[PDB]
Amino acid sequence: LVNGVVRLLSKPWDVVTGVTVPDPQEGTRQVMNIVSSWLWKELGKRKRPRVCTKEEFINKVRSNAEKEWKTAVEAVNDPRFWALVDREREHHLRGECHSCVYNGSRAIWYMWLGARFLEFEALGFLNEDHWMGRENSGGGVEGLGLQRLGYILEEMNRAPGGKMYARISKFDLENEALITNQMEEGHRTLALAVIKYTYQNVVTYALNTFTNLVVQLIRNMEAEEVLEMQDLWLLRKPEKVTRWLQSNGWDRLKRMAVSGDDCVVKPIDDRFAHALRFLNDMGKVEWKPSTGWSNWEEVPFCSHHFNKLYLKDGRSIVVPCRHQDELIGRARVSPGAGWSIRETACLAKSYAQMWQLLYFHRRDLRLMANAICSAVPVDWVPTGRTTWSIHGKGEWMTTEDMLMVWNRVWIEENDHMEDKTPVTKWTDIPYLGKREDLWCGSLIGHRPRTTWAENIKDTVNMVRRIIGDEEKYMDYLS
Ligand SMILES: [Zn+2]
Ligand SMILES: [Zn+2]
Repeated sequence: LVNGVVRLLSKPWDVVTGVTVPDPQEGTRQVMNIVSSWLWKELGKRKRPRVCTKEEFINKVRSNAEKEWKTAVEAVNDPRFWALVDREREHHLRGECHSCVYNGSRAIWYMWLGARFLEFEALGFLNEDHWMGRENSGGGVEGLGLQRLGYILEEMNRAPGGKMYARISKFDLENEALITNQMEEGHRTLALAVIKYTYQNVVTYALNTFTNLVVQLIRNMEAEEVLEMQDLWLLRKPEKVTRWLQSNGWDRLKRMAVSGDDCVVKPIDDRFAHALRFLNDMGKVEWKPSTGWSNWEEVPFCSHHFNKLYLKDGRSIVVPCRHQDELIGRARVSPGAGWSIRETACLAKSYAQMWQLLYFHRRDLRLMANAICSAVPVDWVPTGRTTWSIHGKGEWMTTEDMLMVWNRVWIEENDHMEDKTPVTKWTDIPYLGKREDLWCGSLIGHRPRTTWAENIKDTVNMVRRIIGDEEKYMDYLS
């Protein structure tokens, strides 16, 4: 279950152990309904819901957007697959669900994938048309990779206010379903069926993001003393909620970064820290006040923090970072018991090229990545998965030169980089400050690491020996 290629090229980390509910009350529910209705209509000002098609689903399936992918392509080509979809949709239009599989017979597999299409048909517009994208939603970050999220926190840091602060009920589900009020009747019926029966047993990412935006809007309202204690059991003067949303809702949305259950909020002051009563009544929490962060570069978001670094020419980038033990520990884990050398080497290359794109600023990872890429045949294609995060978009899964990919991601298509001058040398690309690298787990200066770095070419040649000296290798170390 260990990746032997990564393990052999990371010997200093062999001794690193880090590597080796009651209902919300009536007033709370009315607040939730008011805020949810408001936000859905704001999100729908510039977008109209639509039914996604069989043809869109087929096009998506053919690009995986294991060997199950070949089975899925065969399924969507099968007329029997779509006849079964048509029959189950007949049930959905009556508010029932019968053949859908939510959690090995080919019939069971067809109806699991058919359930996925029915969800995509009814609710795929949320992702396909980027309803929770930051442009449309203020607080969402849908579509952004780890290479961009840090810029959002940097922008939020510029707003005045306090520090930065970092379980779906049936009532949350009812509020999510309010989007169906913007649909035609057929579409609304299809969406209500998918919402109800998926819950009863990615679209849930968009709906999770919506619910979290509502929750954070409510927390700000409590923090700013618009909502009072008695409003938990009976909302007095509900129009005050509408007035606050009108006056302040968009400003507060733009003070948020929300990705599913992950969120950062920049409130207008630090009353936010103890605004926990509606949060708790909604079952979303303990009464300890939240601890805020004064430094935006330390705020955790989507398992990372984000650091502003400068190229030699003075242009800045904002990079994702996490403790190095987590990155090396994951790369050393192989999920396949088959333990094929080629599949293992190709997965190691995937991790190395990920590090070159996103974690190049870690001294240990740039060296270890170049060692891995020098030890795996240059023609072998990266395979496997290196992260479960929706914000790791997989640009490293390629045989293209990673400096060209780096340039595309950080320069060419980076909207925060107006100067599009290409970077022609890896030596122009910065590391973290040494103290910051050390803070996040770097072994620089540790004698076993120095020895590993000094003899890394010997270790690379040993891996090549094991994989096969007649393969073709490139030298990324010199
Ligand atoms: Zn069904
Ligand atoms: Zn870090």
